[PDB]
Amino acid sequence: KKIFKPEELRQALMPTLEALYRQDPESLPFRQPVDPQLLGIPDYFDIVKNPMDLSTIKRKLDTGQYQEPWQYVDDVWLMFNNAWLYNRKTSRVYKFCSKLAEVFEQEIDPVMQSLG
Ligand SMILES: C[C@H]1Nc2c(cccc2C(=O)NCCCN2CCCc3ccccc32)NC1=O
Repeated sequence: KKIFKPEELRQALMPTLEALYRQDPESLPFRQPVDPQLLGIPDYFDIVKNPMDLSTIKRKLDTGQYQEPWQYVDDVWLMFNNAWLYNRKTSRVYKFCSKLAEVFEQEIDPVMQSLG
């Protein structure tokens, strides 16, 4: 099995995360962990059992928490699935998530080809 070094993963994958941060306004709800009380959505953790956001993913890349590229992809997709689950289809967060998912799919594919 291929062993991926933490810096190899950071070099390959961090640009794909940056591409999501670069989306404005669409990344704005995703740049920090959800704070349900501050945001006035106290039911959030009743619906979303495994929160995830861009800042948490960035920290995981920085601190070598991913052994394999697919673990990174899984966390980005967790973030998207949380948003599509929690938010109504008409909402900004839902539509913004849909755009980030388009951007991410485009960015991640050539990078995954390069890592194999
Ligand atoms: C990921 C999580 N985000 C929110 C949600 C609902 C309300 C506010 C937020 C939220 O992130 N608020 C902080 C950003 C404030 N703000 C910044 C400008 C764009 C924008 C768009 C939609 C909702 C909020 C918003 N739903 C969620 O699933």
